[PDB]
Amino acid sequence: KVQAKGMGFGGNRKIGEYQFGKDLPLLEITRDSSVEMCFMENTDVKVVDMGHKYYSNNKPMQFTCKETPDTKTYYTGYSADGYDRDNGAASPTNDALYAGYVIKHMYHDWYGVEALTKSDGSPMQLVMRVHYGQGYENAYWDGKQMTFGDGDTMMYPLVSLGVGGHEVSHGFTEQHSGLEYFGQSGGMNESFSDMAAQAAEYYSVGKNSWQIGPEIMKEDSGYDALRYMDKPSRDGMSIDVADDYYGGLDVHYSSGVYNHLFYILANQPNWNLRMAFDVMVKANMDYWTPYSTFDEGGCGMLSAAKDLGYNLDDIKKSLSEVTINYQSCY
Ligand SMILES: CC(C)C[C@@H](C(=O)NO)C(=O)Nc1ccc(Cn2cc(CNS(=O)(=O)CC(C)C)nn2)cc1
Ligand SMILES: [Zn+2]
Repeated sequence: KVQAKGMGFGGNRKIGEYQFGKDLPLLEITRDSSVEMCFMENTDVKVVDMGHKYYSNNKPMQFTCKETPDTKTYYTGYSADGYDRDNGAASPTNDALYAGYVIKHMYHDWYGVEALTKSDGSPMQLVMRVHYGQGYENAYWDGKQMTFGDGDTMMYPLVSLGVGGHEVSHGFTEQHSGLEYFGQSGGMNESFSDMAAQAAEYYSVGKNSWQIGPEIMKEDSGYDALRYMDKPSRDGMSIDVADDYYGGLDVHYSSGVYNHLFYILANQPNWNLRMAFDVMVKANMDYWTPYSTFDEGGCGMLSAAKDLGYNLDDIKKSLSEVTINYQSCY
């Protein structure tokens, strides 16, 4: 009913905990005074507390919010203390509301586009389903929303800026190139989402890890990260070059090709992450097709780089390093 601000915590025991309202911005929430209730929703982002179930009516997480001794600001959580603790994270629900804000703003500030749009053309609200399932060690895009488990023994809750950027960006891809979720195109689809994870981190804080999931891997698990973009094969399953691709290799392992490509391109002399992501975003919007092969995708990057005025010999060197062929790209 009215806009309001939320104060509370985020993070986890591995990367550290922080405060919305001190370290990061206050959260944008809503309040209905007729019932003294606040809702983890704003125009752009809604957080659903799945309550460890697999299905929900998708109503926003709602909590009592009342004035206390000293828009209005309220502490988040069902106990009005800023917390929503689960599996070593301070508040996955606060982190998701903030994650959606950052990803929306990255696409707007860097590209002037909506992260998600409806079929009718209008902006589409980012729906973040948190606390999904029991011990669910994954997160995914389902065609209309983003779903995050709370993890288990190997992972903390899967709500971080990078994971949020990854999942939202599956929707961005679906609504642009439409890269299909199998074969080579599916590896490119997964890769673009890993690229967007890096972009979200760089946009927010000016540094990115070149890894996927280090902030959510439990230290006792023995894995520093889920994926490594500098050398995908460090995870024991992903591939570093297109010559190692085979039919049936899962999209989360064939993503190594474009992940490695993105790392290589962003680290060329005179390049950086932003320029590399500008090429990928433009290719996703204007050139890549739903059944793209890795080679056809490299031709789409060359056309995007030409549009942007970037150096095509730097693109070609990067494609060559991941064994993508471009001899037919004319
Ligand atoms: C940061 C991440 C959470 C992002 C997330 C993603 O990309 N979202 O869009 C991702 O990387 N997921 C993912 C990675 C690998 C596989 C391949 N694989 C593993 C297994 C065995 N485990 S399992 O219990 O069967 C399935 C699990 C996953 C429940 N089988 N196939 C499947 C999913
Ligand atoms: Zn994914």
